Amino acid sequence: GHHHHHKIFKPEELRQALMPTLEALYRQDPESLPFRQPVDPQLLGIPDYFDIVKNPMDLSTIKRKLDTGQYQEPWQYVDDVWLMFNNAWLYNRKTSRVYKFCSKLAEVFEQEIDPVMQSLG
Ligand SMILES: COc1ccc(N2C(=O)CCC[C@H]2c2nc3cc(-c4c(C)noc4C)ccc3n2[C@@H]2CCN(S(C)(=O)=O)C2)cc1F
Repeated sequence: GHHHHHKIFKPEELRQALMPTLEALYRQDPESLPFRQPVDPQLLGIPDYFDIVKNPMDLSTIKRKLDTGQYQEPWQYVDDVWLMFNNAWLYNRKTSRVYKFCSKLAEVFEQEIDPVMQSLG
């Protein structure tokens, strides 16, 4: 998650600072592939997905929000990234490939976001 630590940012400043962290997620192949589009429960034959997951998130949604300047503060981007991870950890079993891939992306994200957040203050 995001955590407070003891500033209005322009959308282009956010995009510049944060986009590399998203790019690092997309670069993980094959780990990012299940996360690049919204989960489609009809194609996947999982009618209970939206019972468990009330607030879906994925990389395409995050990218669109960054691209269109929807995040006002870096913590909002960080929250959406963790939402995506937490949803995947919640729904899928720990034995599954997609859960393991989720964990791998979260490790990459933690490593990349930390120095960025320090900079942005
Ligand atoms: C590249 O990594 C994967 C590639 C394929 C798979 N899958 C299988 O191994 C078994 C067949 C179904 C497939 C698959 N499972 C997915 C699960 C999710 C998902 C996530 C994330 N959070 O909750 C759920 C449920 C998402 C996609 C899954 N897929 C494939 C991978 C890409 N597609 S698609 C065509 O819908 O974009 C479906 C799992 C993977 F982790």
